[PDB]
Amino acid sequence: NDALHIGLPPFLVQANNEPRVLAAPEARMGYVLELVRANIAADGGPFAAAVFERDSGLLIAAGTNRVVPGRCSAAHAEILALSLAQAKLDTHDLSADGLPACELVTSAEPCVMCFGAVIWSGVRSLVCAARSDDVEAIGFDEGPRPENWMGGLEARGITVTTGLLRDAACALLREYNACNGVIYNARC
Amino acid sequence: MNDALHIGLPPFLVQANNEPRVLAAPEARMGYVLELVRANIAADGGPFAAAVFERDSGLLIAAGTNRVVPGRCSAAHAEILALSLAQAKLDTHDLSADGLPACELVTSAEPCVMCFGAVIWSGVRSLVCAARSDDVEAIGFDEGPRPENWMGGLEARGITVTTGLLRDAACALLREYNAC
Ligand SMILES: Nc1ccn([C@@H]2O[C@H](CO)[C@@H](O)[C@H]2O)c(=O)n1
Ligand SMILES: [Zn+2]
Ligand SMILES: [Zn+2]
Repeated sequence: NDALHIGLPPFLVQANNEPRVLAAPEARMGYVLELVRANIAADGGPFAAAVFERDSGLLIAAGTNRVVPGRCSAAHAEILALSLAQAKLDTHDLSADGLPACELVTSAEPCVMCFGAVIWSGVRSLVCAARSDDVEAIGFDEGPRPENWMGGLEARGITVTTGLLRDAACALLREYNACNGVIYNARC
Repeated sequence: MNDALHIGLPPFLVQANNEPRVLAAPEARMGYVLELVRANIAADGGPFAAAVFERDSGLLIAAGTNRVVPGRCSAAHAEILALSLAQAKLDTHDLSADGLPACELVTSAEPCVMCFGAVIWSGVRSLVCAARSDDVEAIGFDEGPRPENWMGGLEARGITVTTGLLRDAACALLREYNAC
C-alpha cells in the first residue's frame, strides 16, 4: 500500500532474466505467443507483449496481462512490457539519447489505454498479431480509440505492422475463451 | 528492483494513501487533489495529481501523482497510480464489483488518451476534472490522440463527467510549474 507493485509470475521473470535475441519478426511474435499460452496457464489474460531492440532483435523486457491476479486493471501486457523495459534501461523515454530504437511486439492490437501508452513510451514501432476485429468478435473490448488510430501512430513516427502470425494468435484467443467458463472441464 | 513492476511513491504520497480523509464536498475533494499537485512538483514530479474517492461519502481511497520522470515510467500518470492503488487497497481489479461503494476519480486535469482508457477499464463511475485539455497543452503537455467527444465516450459507458472544477486554481499551479 506504500507503492504500486505488480508481481510477475515465475515464467515472466524467467523471460525477463534470460538473454534472448530474435532477429526475424516471426521469431519475435512466435516468442510473444509462447508467453500468451504460458500466461493463461498462470491465471492471466490471453495477452502478451515484448519490447525488443529494433535493429538487433535483443529482448529488453516482456509483459503479460496480469489484471486479475494482480488486482490492477492497468496491468495489460503492453503496460508491463513497456514499463519493465523502461525500468531496465533506467529511463521513462525509450527514445532517449544513446538508447537503441525499440519495438513493441504484441499478441493483439492495443486497447485505447495501451494505444496511448505506446505513444508516450518512446518505442519507434508496433508489431501486432491478432486484429481488433478478432479480439472484439471474441468478446474482448478494445475501447473507444480515435479514428484511424494506426494513422495517428504513423504521424507520431511510430511504424505499425499488424496481422503477424494472426492465425496462431487467434487460435490462442479462442482456446482461452473455450475454457473461460465456471463449469469445470477436464480438458481445461 | 528487478522482477515485478514496482513504482515507488514519494513520502507525501505514501502519507496521503494511509491517513484517513473524508471530504464530502466536490470542491473539498478537488482542493485536496490540488494540494497533492504542489507537493508532487516539490518532489520532482509532474504538475498532476488525482485521487479515488467513494462517490457519495467522499472517503478517500487512494491518491496518485505524475511520477513519470523520477519513476522512469511513462505510464506513471496520476490517474494510473490513483486507480491502481485504489484497486490494490480494495483487493480487486474492478472498482464496480458488486457490493463496493461507487467510486469517483477526482483529477487535477482532463485525462490523456492513455488515462482516458484506464478510467474506462477501472470501474469508477464518475470522473471530475479541474484544468481543461487546453490548459494542459498550454504548458507543453500532450493529451494525445483521444477519440472525438471523449466525454461522451465516457458517459456512454456509465461514467459521469464533470469538468472545470477549481479550474483556475489548477491553472495557477500549471503556470507556476511551467515558469519554474
Ligand atoms: N487489446 C486487449 C483487449 C482486451 N484485454 C483484456 O481482456 C478483457 C476484455 O476485453 C479486458 O478487461 C482486458 O483485461 C487486453 O488486455 N488487451
Ligand atoms: Zn491495453
Ligand atoms: Zn494520462
